[PDB]
Amino acid sequence: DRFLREKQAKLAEKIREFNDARQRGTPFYICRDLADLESKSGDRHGPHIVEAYRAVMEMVGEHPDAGEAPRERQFAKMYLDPNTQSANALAMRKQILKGATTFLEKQFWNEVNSLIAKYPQDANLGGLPDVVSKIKAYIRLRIARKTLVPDNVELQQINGEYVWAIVFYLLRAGFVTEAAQYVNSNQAHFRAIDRTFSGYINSYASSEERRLKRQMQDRCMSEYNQRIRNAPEGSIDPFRMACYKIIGRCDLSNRSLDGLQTDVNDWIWLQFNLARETDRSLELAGESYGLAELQASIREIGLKHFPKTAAEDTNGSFGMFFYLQILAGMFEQAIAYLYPFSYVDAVHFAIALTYYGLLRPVDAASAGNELLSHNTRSMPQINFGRMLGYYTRDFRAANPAAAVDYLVLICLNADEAAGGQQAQAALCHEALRELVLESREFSRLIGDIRPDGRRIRGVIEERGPLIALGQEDDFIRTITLQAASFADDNGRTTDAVLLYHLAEDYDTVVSIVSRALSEAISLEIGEDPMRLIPVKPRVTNAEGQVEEAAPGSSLSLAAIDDPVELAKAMMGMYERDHMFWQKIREPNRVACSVLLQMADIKSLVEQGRWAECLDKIRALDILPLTARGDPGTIRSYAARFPSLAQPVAINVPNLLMWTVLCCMRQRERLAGGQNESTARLMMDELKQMTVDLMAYTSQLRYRLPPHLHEALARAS
Repeated sequence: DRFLREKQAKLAEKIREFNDARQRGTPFYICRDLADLESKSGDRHGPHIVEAYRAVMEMVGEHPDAGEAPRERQFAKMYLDPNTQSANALAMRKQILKGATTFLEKQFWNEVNSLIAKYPQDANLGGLPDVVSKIKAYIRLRIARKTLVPDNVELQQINGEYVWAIVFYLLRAGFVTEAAQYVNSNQAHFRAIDRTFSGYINSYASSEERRLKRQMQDRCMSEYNQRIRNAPEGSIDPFRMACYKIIGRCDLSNRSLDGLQTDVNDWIWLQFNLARETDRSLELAGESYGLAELQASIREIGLKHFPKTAAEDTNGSFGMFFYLQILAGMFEQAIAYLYPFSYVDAVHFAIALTYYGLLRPVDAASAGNELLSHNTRSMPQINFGRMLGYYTRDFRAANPAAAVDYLVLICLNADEAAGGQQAQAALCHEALRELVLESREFSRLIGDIRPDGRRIRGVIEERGPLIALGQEDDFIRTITLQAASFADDNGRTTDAVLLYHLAEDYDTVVSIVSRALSEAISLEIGEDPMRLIPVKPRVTNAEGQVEEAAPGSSLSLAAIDDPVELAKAMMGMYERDHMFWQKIREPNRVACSVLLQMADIKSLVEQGRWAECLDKIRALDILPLTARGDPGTIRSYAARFPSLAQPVAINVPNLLMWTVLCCMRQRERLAGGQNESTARLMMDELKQMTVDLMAYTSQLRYRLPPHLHEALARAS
């Protein structure tokens, strides 16, 4: 019972191809493929679901052999008009009955050819593929097997053939015209036993409503009530008593095939074949049986022969009642009935219906309601988007790439008939908005950066066509920015950097990499190094598998966890590419490059190399090292302190202190290992520097810490 994981993947990868097909515009048949998946799953309750798919296939016009499948949501306007006496409310109910009976007729017709192909020697068939040939043969087998009728009752024969069954089983198999043409081609015979009959069925097959004239219908009701309905038992051909109830819709209250060897699938075919949709603008004298009168019936079958919960049903026969409710168009109550028993299929079934516009979504405002919820007009609704939400929380961590595919399907109700074109699309966009904030998986979701780095397109913008204009850039940046605003304010610089770069605000990225670098150098010597929480990688396999990359293919695989290495990389790309370089403003780009040496300096002192470090500081040109001790040039160097950037200026106190330590240690190191006259002038110059910087910090009494000077002298 752990194929649920196995199955969700099979179903998931199909959503990937499903969504891919809507995107470009390639043809694709969702119910066809979902049914195939469910049939090759081995589910105990499988068949009933495979069948219900085939019903809505016929019900809608999803025919793969014809290549004709409806455009997205072809039925939305037609279904979701609340006015219950409208041209669209009626036109729906009618095609619900047409395609529902069409399948029940096809279902039997498939049961027939199968039975025939079982006895090629006992079902005598000519080379002719006549529809009446196969029914005749089917009727022959049904007697050879002794399953046509209980033996005792009397039938009516012509040429030995039982004519009434040849008509009945023609009506059952969806052939109405061919039954009438059989009555006409044999009018000589039919006139003998029932002359009135040929007039009715000819009126039947001629009307597209499969309904009779008023003289016919009243003449048929009478013919049926008088000498059949209350006549001697067993004397009337049960196929004629049946052919009458079909043709005339007689005894519309008692809809049972009493005389025949019939199964539930026949019982079903009748309850659908007898129903016709009247115009709401009339009083149905006789109480013409319609889709609602049928829907009410099925709703009573469940409370009688079926249970409510997953504990009450242990036989596993919930499949039938779901299939029953699908035929009746009660999609809103069926999917809710099924969700406990197979919460997997209840979704994927709810997916395929919404692609066509049959599932009534809950209006966006009240997303909080439970699964099943009723409208302000007592019309059922399902919380389609939220249903996916809960279903998402089983695989959203290991594979958000799949979760996004499922989550865009909130967009299906972006059609205007749902009442929200922007309103439902907003809840989808809102749903993705809080998905990205939940996970740090910014490398797959929103995108990644090359070494150039042109954006490696992220999934949410690969699936941008579904959400937005098709250019799909207005919403993409909007979620990228706000996500960054919550990474920089949570100090997740590695994230905030990645995001702010994608939104093409490269200057802000520089402000962060520098800030993290200013704090990296501002540390004391030998202290625990600064280390930052790296980014969520893109592709992940620890052992034995390398995918589309090696470490360093992109930053997502770089393992950057040190602000020195981060600032080095960004500035690497930014500097050697002139298109990025020119978008980063002067103070921030230089201020960064300063700290890039400063850290290189702090690492020279951590090492303890004095002469090299002092050349770095000399090249920075921040301090008056080359002053040679004339207060003139030193006063000029101190005047240029304001122009320094914040992330540098704060680390000057450390810089000044480091600079002396190199002048003092190389002065002491000169005393021993080193001619001597030139070593004395250096020794004096190095002592002049420590006295020059002494004055530098002194002029800036206001802009530098109070105790820098006194601690400066102590060590000079």
